[PDB]
Amino acid sequence: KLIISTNEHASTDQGKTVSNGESWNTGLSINKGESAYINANVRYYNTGTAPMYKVTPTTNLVLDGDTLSTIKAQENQIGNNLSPGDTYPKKGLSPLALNTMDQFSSRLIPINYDQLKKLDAGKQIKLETTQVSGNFGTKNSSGQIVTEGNSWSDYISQIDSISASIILDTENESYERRVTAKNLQDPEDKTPELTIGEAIEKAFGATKKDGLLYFNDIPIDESCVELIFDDNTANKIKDS
Amino acid sequence: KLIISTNEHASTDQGKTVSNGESWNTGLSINKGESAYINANVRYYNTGTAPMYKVTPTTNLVLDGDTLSTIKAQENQIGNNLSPGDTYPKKGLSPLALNTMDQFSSRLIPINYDQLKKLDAGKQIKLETTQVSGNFGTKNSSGQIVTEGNSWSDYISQIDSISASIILDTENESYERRVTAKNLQDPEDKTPELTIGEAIEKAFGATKKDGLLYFNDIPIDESCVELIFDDNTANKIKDSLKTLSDKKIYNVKLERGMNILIKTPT
Repeated sequence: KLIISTNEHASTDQGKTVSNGESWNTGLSINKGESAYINANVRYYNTGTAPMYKVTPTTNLVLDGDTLSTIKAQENQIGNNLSPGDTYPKKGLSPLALNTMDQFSSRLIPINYDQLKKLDAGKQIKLETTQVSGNFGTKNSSGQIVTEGNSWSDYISQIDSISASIILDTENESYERRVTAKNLQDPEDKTPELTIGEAIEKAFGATKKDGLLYFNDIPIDESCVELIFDDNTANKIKDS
Repeated sequence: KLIISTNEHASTDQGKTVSNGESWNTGLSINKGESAYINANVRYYNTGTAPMYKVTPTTNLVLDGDTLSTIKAQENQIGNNLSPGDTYPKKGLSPLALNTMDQFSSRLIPINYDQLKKLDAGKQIKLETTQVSGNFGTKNSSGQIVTEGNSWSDYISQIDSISASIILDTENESYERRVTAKNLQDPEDKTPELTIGEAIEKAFGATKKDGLLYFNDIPIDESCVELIFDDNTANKIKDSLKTLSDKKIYNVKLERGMNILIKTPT
């Protein structure tokens, strides 16, 4: 959801002069620069295989074709824990409000008069996430778990460059996985070779019944599901 | 309770002209972007088995279906100590006031004019907590207690994923516990097996009298209390009952993800 708070001053003054005399006056002052404020109710989710600690996403706000602002999550909108398949705030709670713009959460998000006019004319606003930063837990010299100073951004680029992405889209749920591939040009890349069937079996933990993979009870065999590729994957599959 | 501070100006002017006359005036201007400020009186509580140091909860404020704001606890609203069964502020004191939004507690919580005009029309605001941050105490190389840099958030997810939840809800008091379960798929999971009866005995420290568990004096046996499960636990427990000799709920093997809730009779 999105909430608009129109920023104008409204004054009503009345007098009584004494012959005789009375008066009434009204006013309406509006600032053309910062004419309204926007509050967005958001909600995070995880579809991977590992949790993310200290979730600090970055989002965009697009009215028509214009990015109104990009805001990184402050201390008020940081998710301490996010397990796979979970959601912050957890199911049954209410979405969190992203309504501050500066680093210390002491400044609201303004919009223009020509933007507020479109917003109240029957036009919607859109949200998209550019990036998300978090942490991961490891063990220090003792038996404790330390999750400070362990950024996922150090491994995102290194993982996306040597892996293929597979997204199983069941109903009311979604899964996304990365499976390590092998380079044939490099003779010193000793990564084990896999086919698409073995990749699907390993990524989602499917078990063969009669040689056909089943996820839990539904079938995911290539003749029982709809596969969607992009142009590059389709070209690399047709020739093979 | 919640407190509203309506934000408008109010000017009264009068003159005396000399021909002879007088004058009067009275005005009131309000801002329709930040028309009021809200103040919330909160009070923490603990129902676990371990204390939390430097309690820094995060709360939500919803008016009708709209989350007004989410505020993390500042230095003014941090509780240094919270033992199990206690509150902050302790019993006999007054609730603490949460009335600042920014990080340094120098900016109040505003609401809209369309939100104030609805609040004063006979509508209430609701508060729900989304997360809590705290610390735990360990011993360093000398023999002192260090509670800085020891976050519970590192163990919340690792504990919730291998445990079942048991909530004993007696009168004027509530308890919540986590008991470690066992995965039968993994052959290298050497966690001891447990039934629901043993889990209830261990979690709440109940002692058997004649084979029936008693908490302190009130019975907590499966026939003397009301058990409430969710759909998943109910389905997972209705199929293991048939393949049993005693057909007792307390004799079912404990598994990860259960949500057993125990309620004692009035």
